[PDB]
Amino acid sequence: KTFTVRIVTMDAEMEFNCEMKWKGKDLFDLVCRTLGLRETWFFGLQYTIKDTVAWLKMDKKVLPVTFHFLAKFYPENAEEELVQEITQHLFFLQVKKQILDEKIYCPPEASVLLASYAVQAKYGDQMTPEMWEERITAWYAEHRGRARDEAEMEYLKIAQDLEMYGVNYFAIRNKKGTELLLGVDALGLHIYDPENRLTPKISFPWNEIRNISYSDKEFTIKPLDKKIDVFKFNSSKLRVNKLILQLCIGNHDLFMRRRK
Amino acid sequence: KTFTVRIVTMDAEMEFNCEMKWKGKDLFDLVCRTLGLRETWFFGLQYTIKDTVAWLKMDKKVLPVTFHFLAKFYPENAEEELVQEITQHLFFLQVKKQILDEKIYCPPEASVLLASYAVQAKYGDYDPSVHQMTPEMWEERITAWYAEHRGRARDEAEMEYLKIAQDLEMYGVNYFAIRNKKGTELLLGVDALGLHIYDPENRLTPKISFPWNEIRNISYSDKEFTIKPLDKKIDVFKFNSSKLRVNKLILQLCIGNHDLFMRRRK
Repeated sequence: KTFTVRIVTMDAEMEFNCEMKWKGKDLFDLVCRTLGLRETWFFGLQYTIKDTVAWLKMDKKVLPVTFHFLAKFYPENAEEELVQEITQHLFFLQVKKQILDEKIYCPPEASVLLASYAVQAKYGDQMTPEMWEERITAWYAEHRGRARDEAEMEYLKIAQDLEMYGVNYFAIRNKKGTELLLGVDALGLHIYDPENRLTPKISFPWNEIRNISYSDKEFTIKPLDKKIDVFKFNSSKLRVNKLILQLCIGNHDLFMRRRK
Repeated sequence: KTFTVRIVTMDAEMEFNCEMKWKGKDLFDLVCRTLGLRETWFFGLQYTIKDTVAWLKMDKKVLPVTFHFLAKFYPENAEEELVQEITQHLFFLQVKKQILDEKIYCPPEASVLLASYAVQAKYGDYDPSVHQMTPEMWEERITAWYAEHRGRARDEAEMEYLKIAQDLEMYGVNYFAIRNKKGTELLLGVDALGLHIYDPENRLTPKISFPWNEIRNISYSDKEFTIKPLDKKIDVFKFNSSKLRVNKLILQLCIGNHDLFMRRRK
């Protein structure tokens, strides 16, 4: 009737009883409901095929099975978009790991400022009738509930202004065979020199892209403006190319919703 | 340092690395932060000594170690008090288990209503039925993504479940076997409203009720409890409980429920 699934969040190693005939969406929505999470479009269940990132399909049946509950997509504006504390918390921990691992470049002042908010996010600080009265008074102060962790939001507001924040990088080659990087993020598609992940050479905002097409390892970005040339590029791995397109669709659509 | 702690919820398991010198409050607040839970006063970390329910102390150091994250206290009004969905969800699962186990008596009509809301709470949330790339393919994959990714709705069916459940006489009552000074075998009910004395052959309607606002004090000394009412016309109620671990639990539930009762009356 059910089988055990290990779900790893940034917080904990969790275990769920997944029904035999359940699809990816049923397992995913169980995890979300467990964490009281409604802002679910950011998240997915990740695993690795060979050495590539893979995200669990929501329409396929799920079949110690292990997935990582992670953000696939990032907000453009953390304060406006992360309304629930759980979403703020999960983003905070994922972004902080990327800061500490130096996956996101961070300048010295931002480093010490982020570190200070992380410190604040880490730390929140017989019976006689007379004993009954003392135990009444003591209980009120001891049981008032957790305050919302505003430091986590202050952290994300600094982090989101970093050039490398929420950018997915992929090694690519243009039609001349020049090695470059592709950045897929909230704002659009970006082409980088391989030795500068901070400042793109070219940017294609999602509103300025007529279409993207993919055939036989070649991507084509068709801009909305006919004065701007089409950008064709190559990526060698097919499993990586499927991931790029997944991130293009999601980020495009979340971009459009943010513009009402 | 650290040691592994298993935290079992109502339908999931989570493992945490608990620091050696950490107190119960450190471990408890880590679990609450993991679930994004701020309405924490309802909850505790439960374990069992011999066959009795025990709750982990927040000032004592924590020392496969397993605790159950459960509600120790119940709201008087679920809709008003369970503002966060997580709190609603955790109460829904705990109360549903008590309904299905028949720990809370439920009449047949309420039971089939509860079962219908449980179906809707299970899937209605995200499923309204309740259980190469060409430029043209790019356009189709854009349009398909919007409908496929809408977010989870607040699981309102759970609140509807709790609103039916909270009107059941046995809901949120902690029962304890007790004897009065004449030696009559009776039950003590500890709940959000006060203390209740039951005939053992009727857990639904109490013989005597002492509302928390109408209790001057409670005292306990060596197996015997004393309820002193506020009104001097009402006699003091003395009763006996045989098990010492059960008596520590009774007093814990008396203090918490008394204090939550008073906060609700501002």
